[PDB]
Amino acid sequence: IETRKIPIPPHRMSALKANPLVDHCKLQVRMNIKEKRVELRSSKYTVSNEALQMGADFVSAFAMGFDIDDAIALLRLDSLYIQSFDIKDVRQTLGPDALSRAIGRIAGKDGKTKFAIENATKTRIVLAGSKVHILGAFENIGMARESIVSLVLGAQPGKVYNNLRIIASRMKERW
RNA sequence: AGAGGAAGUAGGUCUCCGUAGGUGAACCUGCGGAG
Repeated sequence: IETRKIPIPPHRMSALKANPLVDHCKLQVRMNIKEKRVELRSSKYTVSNEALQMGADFVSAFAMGFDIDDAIALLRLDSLYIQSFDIKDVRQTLGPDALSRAIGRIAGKDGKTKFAIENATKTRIVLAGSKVHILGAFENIGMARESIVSLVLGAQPGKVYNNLRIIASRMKERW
């Protein structure tokens, strides 16, 4: 018997108030957004540490901000990973004009560039200021990470998109 | 002004918060902020 309790920030309170994991993978659940905690208890129906860690990874993904569609995709696919990249990681300058300028470069107007990168390398990323969150198979996450760090190092977005497209094709290929 | 003669050139997304207005619980818009 094992338990795991995860915190949520108060961003996602309503969507966590929206409703099932006990039916998904037989792991009993308690929640309280006043203490900001989610408790996952292992009853007798529970079998695997893999399933318990999977429920933990799912609830942490929904806390860190993905929607329920890609969240249950993370629940069902065992070959799907998440990664958290802070924007203060490896950095070209000591100037604190980083934040607005670089995340404007990454997003683009009406999310066009984030959307094009997502549809290109098949990942799903979310963006909240400092922290960016990438979701996908780990090699595609590597592709999106290299694209984003090139964007924050300051290459032109058209050039980055072109190079990303040809690398996306050559990795999609088998032989 | 005249018919001939001769010549040459051809780049802030998402969430949340505080606002002000809108049709009010909610919801939308705009702005200011934190992730």
